[PDB]
Amino acid sequence: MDMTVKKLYFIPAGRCMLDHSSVNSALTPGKLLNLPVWCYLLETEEGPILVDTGMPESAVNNILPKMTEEDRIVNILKRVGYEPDDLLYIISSHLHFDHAGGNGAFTNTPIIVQRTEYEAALHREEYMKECILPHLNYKIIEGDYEVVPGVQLLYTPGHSPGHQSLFIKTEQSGSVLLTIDASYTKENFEDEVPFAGFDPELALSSIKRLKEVVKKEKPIIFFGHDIEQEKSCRVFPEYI
Ligand SMILES: [Zn+2]
Ligand SMILES: [Zn+2]
Repeated sequence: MDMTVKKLYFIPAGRCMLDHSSVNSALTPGKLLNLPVWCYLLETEEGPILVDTGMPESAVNNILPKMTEEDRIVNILKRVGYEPDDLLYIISSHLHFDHAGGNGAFTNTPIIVQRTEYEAALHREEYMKECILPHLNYKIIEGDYEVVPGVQLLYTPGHSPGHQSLFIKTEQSGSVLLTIDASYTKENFEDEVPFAGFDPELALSSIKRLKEVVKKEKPIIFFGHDIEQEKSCRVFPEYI
């Protein structure tokens, strides 16, 4: 039997303001939403694994990032009690600025990223250099992938060219699906309400596949940028 994740920690990593049409493509532009940015820390038998790394330090006190010094991944690292080199793996759901802005902090740890995301970040205009530094220890994968027992990546392209979501089994909670940006909000997922993405058609098929996973596994699901779900989540220092 595969080991489960001992602890899954949800870690607030600042906020980002967007037009409300980002979460529902049918909404009339001109109203702001202030969305939560997340990273997640997984304590496993082989060691700690970090999913996403927050926003670039250039966003501190500066799409409108709402980021303070506290939200920098290394200050997050300080609060969880780890140095960058303690991490077994970094997992990048994708290389958008609110998910990979802290990547440069990890220069030894393998950073798991989808080939289509990595290759897109080398060429596409929307990618900030902070998110695609050339000499990090990239572990480039393609498609679904087991990172360690209890931690699996589901390839969910659409929102970005190589976006990936997480399927985890934890000791306390059992099966957990972290959609990340494969669905910002519950309704993007359940009701297939269209939202901001590189390839909405592909995003929809990725949602459909996640639905097949949900039918089989009946996991608890946590969405990428959901202000309604946000405050009822147990967050660091609590875990699930
Ligand atoms: Zn994104
Ligand atoms: Zn995002």
